[PDB]
Amino acid sequence: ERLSITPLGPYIGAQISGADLTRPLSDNQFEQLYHAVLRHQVVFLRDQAITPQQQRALAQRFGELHIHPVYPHAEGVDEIIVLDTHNDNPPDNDNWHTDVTFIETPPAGAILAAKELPSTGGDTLWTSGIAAYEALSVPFRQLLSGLRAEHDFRKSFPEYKYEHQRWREAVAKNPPLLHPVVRTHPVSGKQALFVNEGFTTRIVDVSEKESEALLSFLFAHITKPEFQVRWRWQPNDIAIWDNRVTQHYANADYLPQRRIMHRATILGDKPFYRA
Amino acid sequence: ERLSITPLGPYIGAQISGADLTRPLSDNQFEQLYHAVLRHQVVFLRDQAITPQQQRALAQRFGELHIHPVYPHAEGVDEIIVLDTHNDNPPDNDNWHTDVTFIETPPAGAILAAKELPSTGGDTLWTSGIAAYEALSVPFRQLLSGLRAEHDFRKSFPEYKYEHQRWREAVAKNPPLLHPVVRTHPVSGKQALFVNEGFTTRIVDVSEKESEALLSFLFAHITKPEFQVRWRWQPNDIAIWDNRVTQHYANADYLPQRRIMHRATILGDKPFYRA
Amino acid sequence: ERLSITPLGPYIGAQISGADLTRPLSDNQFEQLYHAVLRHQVVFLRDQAITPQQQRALAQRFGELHIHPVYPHAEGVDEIIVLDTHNDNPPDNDNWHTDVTFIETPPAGAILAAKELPSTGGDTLWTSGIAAYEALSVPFRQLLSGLRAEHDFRKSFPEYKYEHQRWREAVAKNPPLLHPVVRTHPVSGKQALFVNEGFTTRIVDVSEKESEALLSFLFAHITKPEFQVRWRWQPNDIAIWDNRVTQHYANADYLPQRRIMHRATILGDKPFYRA
Amino acid sequence: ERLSITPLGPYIGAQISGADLTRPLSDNQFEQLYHAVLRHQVVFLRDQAITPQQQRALAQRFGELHIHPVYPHAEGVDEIIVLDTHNDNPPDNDNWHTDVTFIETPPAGAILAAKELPSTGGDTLWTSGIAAYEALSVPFRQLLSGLRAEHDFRKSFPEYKYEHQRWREAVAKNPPLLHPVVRTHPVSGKQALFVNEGFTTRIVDVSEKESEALLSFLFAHITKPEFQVRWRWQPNDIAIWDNRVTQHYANADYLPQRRIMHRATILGDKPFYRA
Ligand SMILES: O=C(O)CCC(=O)C(=O)O
Ligand SMILES: O=C(O)CCC(=O)C(=O)O
Ligand SMILES: O=C(O)CCC(=O)C(=O)O
Ligand SMILES: O=C(O)CCC(=O)C(=O)O
Ligand SMILES: [Fe+3]
Ligand SMILES: [Fe+3]
Ligand SMILES: [Fe+3]
Ligand SMILES: [Fe+3]
Repeated sequence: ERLSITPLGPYIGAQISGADLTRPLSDNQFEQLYHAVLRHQVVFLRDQAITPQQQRALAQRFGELHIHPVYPHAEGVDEIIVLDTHNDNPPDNDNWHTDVTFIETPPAGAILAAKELPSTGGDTLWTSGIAAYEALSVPFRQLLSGLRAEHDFRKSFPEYKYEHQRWREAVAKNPPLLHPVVRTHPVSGKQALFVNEGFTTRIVDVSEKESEALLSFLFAHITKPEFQVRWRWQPNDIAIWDNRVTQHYANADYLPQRRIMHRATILGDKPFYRA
Repeated sequence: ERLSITPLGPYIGAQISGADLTRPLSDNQFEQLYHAVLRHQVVFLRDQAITPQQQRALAQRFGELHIHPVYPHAEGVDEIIVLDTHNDNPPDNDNWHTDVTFIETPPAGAILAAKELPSTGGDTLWTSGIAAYEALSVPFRQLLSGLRAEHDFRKSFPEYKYEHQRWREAVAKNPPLLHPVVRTHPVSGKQALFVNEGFTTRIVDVSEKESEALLSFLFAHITKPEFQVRWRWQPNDIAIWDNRVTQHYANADYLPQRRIMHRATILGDKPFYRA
Repeated sequence: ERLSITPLGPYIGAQISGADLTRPLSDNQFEQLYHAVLRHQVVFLRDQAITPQQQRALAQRFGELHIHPVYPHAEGVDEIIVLDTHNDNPPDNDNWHTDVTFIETPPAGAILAAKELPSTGGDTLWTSGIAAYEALSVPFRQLLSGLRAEHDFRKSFPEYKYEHQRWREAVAKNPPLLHPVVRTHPVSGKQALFVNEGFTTRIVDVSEKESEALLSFLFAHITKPEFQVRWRWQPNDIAIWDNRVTQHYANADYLPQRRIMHRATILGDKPFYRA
Repeated sequence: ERLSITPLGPYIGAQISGADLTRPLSDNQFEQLYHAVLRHQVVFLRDQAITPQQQRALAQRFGELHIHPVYPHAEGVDEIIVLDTHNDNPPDNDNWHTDVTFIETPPAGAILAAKELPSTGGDTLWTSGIAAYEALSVPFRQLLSGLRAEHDFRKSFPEYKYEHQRWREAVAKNPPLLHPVVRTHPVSGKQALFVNEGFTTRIVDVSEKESEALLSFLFAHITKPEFQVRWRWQPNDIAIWDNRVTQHYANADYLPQRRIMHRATILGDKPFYRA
């Protein structure tokens, strides 16, 4: 059956209702949804009181999962990450990032389930790498197309906040590596900016002051409201996004209330650039 | 009768339904609403198919109106400003500003009516001057409390875009003047940042490079998502805000579709700072 | 006879003694000097108690002169500009600029004569556009090579500081125009950065935030000490420079003492870029 | 006998001749010199073909010496540091720093001896913390007076450039610590800026974006030419400076030529602020 899809902007975002998440999706609906997650870069679904297991299953429909090397997992589902924030574990996601770009093959998508929410706050926003690229002048597209930038797990997971033995672990297992500044989408083939303030440390193909100037420019550029969507969470909301051409930011303005979110993280392939 | 008020965040924003705008508000509802516009800094109401006259009336319940010296007005209601954007008149409000801070006595509030909308886009966001102030470190509050900054109608209404005779008019009638960087709310008495990128040119109480550094800092600070609310417009939506402790930004991402918004602008008193 | 030429750095600057400025230079010495002004971008000569007339003559050996539309001239020599600074006329040259880049055909050189000096201070420095270009990464050279930037006499000669009738004059006679960001030297053929904070307002071939980011980068880059020379003035010192591949800055740290400098300004041809 | 002292600017720098460094200084000359190093913040002496031992002796006249935990020392004089730069050891001092501010009690002075020089280049400049402070607007002086900033040996001696065992050594022995942003001179009692890009990581008494904005401002401010002096080195030149109210920068523009400089480093007391 036809899914109802309501775009939330000209670029990024859409809201859908057609699924009973509780129930496996009919091949047919899965490819309406799959295609919606690509056309819009994020999609929101409401009233989906799923379990971790059921969430992991739906993620798998997209591809193999990735296990976070730091974050805690659900009960007996190590593929679904638990984000339980509160005073004893303050939220660290109020910063524009793309998930896990510190691995060779950063995730193609993730599925967020709103399990337990505070009165208000906790909004999460997404910014389009496609729309930001399209917003660059040609000479800037030509400048950035082909540069490579270093991503460092350590920039968003510093030593001092950690255990220190299990942190070192994840470090030696995740050294800084390079991804293209401008990423060509493996499916749509659309060009998109692919740096993120959370993990991108420097554009290695220019001088240091040069990199510094380009990144300050870029870490502000992706911040333009036109490039975004903002979601006001509600319990059992589901969020699904294309992590290869977006960044997102999760507001830290609800403490000391508690907030619980489950995430399924889907492995992607190796980001590249083509002309 | 009790108005239903739903907060959209811990700081700024709320949505209300209780009014039949078509109809004058009962003293009682007007002061629930009035108080809502103060507690939250912006409030949104839906399904309010009012006319310009009816909008002007509701504005008057708040205070005397101000007439814009540039923008066109409605039919036979010069107090309600018309914003009809499209290819022949591209939108100029995609920039964080506070309305009319280029006058001695910048408006205390405005009422926006969504008359004609495009498929999507056109979102308008608001940022809290109160929340941004509270987010500054003490030494920064002490640094900014007491400084004065110059506001220049010309910064957001440059000559080249204009008529040139009626532009000069509005210029000689609106010279650059000073307002406090930190404004004390005339009613709540709450402290709030009061510079805006649209009209603030320089903090006159420091050196030039100093002002420049503080403003770059401030024009980015107020941009923090936690300080904001974002509204996805729908026809006959009404927006009402406290223009003395907020800024707002209206997305330019709908051309060549047309978009029509009516505004009532309410005169405020003279901004001040107190400790 | 052979001129003694002492380089003051690997890039920019040199000091020479061989001339009796009082006396016209022998074709032969003029082309040692001419070539020195090109190899080094600035050259300094000491103990040259020349007159305005004698200075104008030497300038002419380089080419036609240009008359400044604002600055006062010498006695009966309108080609030599007088810079008499003091409390009643505070110095405005403490800012990195290239002289008269607000005309189509900005000067190829200038000759500065130190007529009357204060106890200390008043140092003037020069920065190499060649060395700064060579310091850019390749992708940056490729980005900047071919862009054009607007120069505006008004940016360094604002209305408020002025007469207002003779200022308007010079404005209508000198509208903003474009020069290449990277200039190819008409003689050496060397590539050099060619923006200057004094007159460059925006790089017109990119977006506004983009231009803004590149110029902030560039207005700081040319500031790197390696790219420069600093001259501690002495009475009857002569300074001669290649204004097409340098910028300079004159310290404002001698008031209320008086300081008098004479300048001859030599017209250049039209700046271009080639590969 | 009276030393000849020639100021090189209104603020910072002076050149002196009166000493036969080879020979111990007469109490009387030492206090002319001592006082010159304080009035001017740096002093330069030429034609002083001293040995390391003789240099260490002169340093001692100022106070106890400090031994660098990284840099190599002279023959049998561990108090005098050797800076032998060339292709196999490229220069790392082309960056504005104050020496050893990563210890509780950063040096009050240092004495630099130019042992072996390249054809040109290698200029070293000094910037006045006093003049930079005096250049801040009052509200900025009030903002910065009393803040504290963290200094980190690691910022200018990163792991990757190192041995790694002797580097760790110097790290565990030199953890990040705090100094006042505005330092009161222990003798003159003059107020001076006391952050340096080489070691200052963050102003701990404000927010992170705030610190970041103040430091970007400060790391550029101290760069104003008026605040400085630039020395063109000559063999057997001696440089002596007050490391508690200055920063300096040593040009990296002479490779592959070799350059040898000896330094004596004098321990200071604990920096403080007073009003
Ligand atoms: O907590 C949220 O709303 C999103 C957190 C986040 O960035 C993530 O799960 O990747
Ligand atoms: O058009 C909008 O959505 C708001 C425009 C604006 O800034 C205003 O009416 O003040
Ligand atoms: O006064 C000086 O030392 C130089 C002033 C200047 O910029 C000029 O004459 O072009
Ligand atoms: O090598 C120089 O000229 C100075 C190097 C430096 O910063 C130092 O010795 O402290
Ligand atoms: Fe995330
Ligand atoms: Fe507005
Ligand atoms: Fe000049
Ligand atoms: Fe040093």
